[PDB]
Amino acid sequence: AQYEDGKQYTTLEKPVAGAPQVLEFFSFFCPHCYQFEEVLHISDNVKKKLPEGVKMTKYHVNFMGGDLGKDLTQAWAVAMALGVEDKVTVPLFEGVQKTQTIRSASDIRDVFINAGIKGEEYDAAWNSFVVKSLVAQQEKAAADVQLRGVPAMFVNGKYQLNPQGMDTSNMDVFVQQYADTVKYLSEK
Repeated sequence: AQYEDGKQYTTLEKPVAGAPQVLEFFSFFCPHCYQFEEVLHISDNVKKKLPEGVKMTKYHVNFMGGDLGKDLTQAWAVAMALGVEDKVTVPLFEGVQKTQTIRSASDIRDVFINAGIKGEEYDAAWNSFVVKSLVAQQEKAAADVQLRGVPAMFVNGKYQLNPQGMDTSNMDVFVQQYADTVKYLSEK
């Protein structure tokens, strides 16, 4: 066929019930994730090819960058609670990988302050039980698929995108292939 298991995607041995429709995992320490966000705009090109009624979920993971990796997963929970993902994603990526000015929880916090989120508002979110459960959800979703690498995308709890098996001569072509694959899995 044109789309085949083990080619553009793989199938989970252990499917996950009740999972978000489109589930994306990343790390601010993850170099292809940086590309995925800054250069390829994957999430966004996928989103536009998704139909009506499809929600898109993105989660951070702990297994990169040790102690700071976990701080980053909590900070992403803050970003999700306050609805400011689109204001911190880029400075967080560049702070970790480009300028390397993010070295502590305080530095993460600085990124949010510079983006216009208020100190009081950030620290209250940071310490809130709503953020604790949001951290819990991020870990639970990754655990459910026994996640070992990022970037990773899963569709309806049962398919996992396999970008290795797509052409990378052309960056634009890679992205369309990726999003068209998400759409195909979507309709399955």
